[PDB]
Amino acid sequence: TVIPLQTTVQTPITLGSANNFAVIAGSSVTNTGATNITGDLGLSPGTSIGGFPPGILNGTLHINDAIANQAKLDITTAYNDAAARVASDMVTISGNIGGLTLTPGLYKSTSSLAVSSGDVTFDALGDPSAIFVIQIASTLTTTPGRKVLLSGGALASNIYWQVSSSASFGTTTSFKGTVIALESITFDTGATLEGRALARNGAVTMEGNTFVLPLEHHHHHH
Repeated sequence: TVIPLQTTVQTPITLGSANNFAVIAGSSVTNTGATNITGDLGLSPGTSIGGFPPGILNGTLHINDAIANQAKLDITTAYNDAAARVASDMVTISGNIGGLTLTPGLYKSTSSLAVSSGDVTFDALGDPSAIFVIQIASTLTTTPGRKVLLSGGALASNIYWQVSSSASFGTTTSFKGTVIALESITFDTGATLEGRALARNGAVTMEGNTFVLPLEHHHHHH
């Protein structure tokens, strides 16, 4: 599996009022154990968030309020933007991408995308402003202990995963980037995210996780 180097420069995907959220769900949120979120937590139009405590939110909880409701509209916009992007030099990838390095640009998976063996590296080739957009027609999953790694100055603020169904991250996965799923997102015990978990219509399920926003999350150039 050989990944070519794209020339088309992807623009950032505007997240609007979702930018200061670490986690957003649509139908419900369920947590088990000592999860910690540093960032805001949103739910709309659903009402039920379970498991805080023992989960801890270092941030503001927004349920069916002005900010959460706008954030749902804005994640729909972002999802549709991500899904509609096309470029003559975009790259098709699918299945297990463990062991691969992805350079900047646009990627499309017509089936499920996974990190099943080894780690996936995003390599910005010395340009921190680089953007990486991955379109996924099905699910996004990881086995236990998988990692999203950054090289060449790549930034978690600049990586986007558009997921047309649901995502599931195995125990102790260290994931990065903004995950925008149509349906649900699940993190198993001890998994972590530097990024955002933004579920449009389904649920976010957590167990003993650590969530933080991207380093310098309000910037894409550095």
